Amino acid sequence: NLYFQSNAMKIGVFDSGVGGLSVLKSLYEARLFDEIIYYGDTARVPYGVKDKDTIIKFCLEALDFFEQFQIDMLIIACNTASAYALDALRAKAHFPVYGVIDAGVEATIKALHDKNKEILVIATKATIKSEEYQKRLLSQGYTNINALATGLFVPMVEEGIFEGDFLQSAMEYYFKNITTPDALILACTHFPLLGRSLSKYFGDKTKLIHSGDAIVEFLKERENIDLKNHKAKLHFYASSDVESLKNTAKIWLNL
Ligand SMILES: N[C@H](CCC(=O)O)C(=O)O
Ligand SMILES: [Cl-]
Ligand SMILES: [Cl-]
Repeated sequence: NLYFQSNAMKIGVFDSGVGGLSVLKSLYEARLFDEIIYYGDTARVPYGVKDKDTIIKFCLEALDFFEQFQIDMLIIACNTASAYALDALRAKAHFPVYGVIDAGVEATIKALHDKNKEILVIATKATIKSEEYQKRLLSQGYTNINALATGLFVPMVEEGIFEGDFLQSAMEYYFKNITTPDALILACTHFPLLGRSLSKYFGDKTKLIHSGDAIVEFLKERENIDLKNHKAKLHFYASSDVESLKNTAKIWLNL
């Protein structure tokens, strides 16, 4: 006879490239889903230095890619995509689509629970320029905020630079004459890879807000998700050299 997917929770995760694995890791370890389809646009990455129209266009193409999979919802792991493409994605999609920005703001408010505390948001140029984090935080009365583009962190992470003198110099470059924040929002998929180094740089007064952990808490509240028995079945796709993506995933997720 014939069986089709019954009660199985299958979702898509989209990112501009490999960075989004940091979000995949959180979703995977949280045991929320039975199956996850990851797609990274590695042929065209990065998005963070490009313009709104291009970013939106690329995301809508990604939505097209996913429509062959019958997913229950789509997570936009990419902070840059989350900053620009959500309206357009939702207008087209007939399943829920969630980005990581709202979640990250919510996580920051839970961590600080004091609108007077200092927040530093670090992200790509496009994300900062969107003013999405700034507007959300301001609308909640959190006005003690700095928003800084720390663009070089993206290719440094891709080159495997997670500590050392060169990374210290990049941190000094971006953070010179910056006040030490009470919370640092890692508003870019690549930035958790630098978390240990960022925390050492700023010291123990600074709480790091991880976008992947944030979206996990957000999803548990917004959707009806029972914890699953096993880890999800993972499928990886990429617009270029998918084997490299899988390799990085095996390392980052300890598969
Ligand atoms: N995925 C992007 C970083 C890499 C890129 O610029 O595309 C983000 O989270 O902002
Ligand atoms: Cl969202
Ligand atoms: Cl908000």
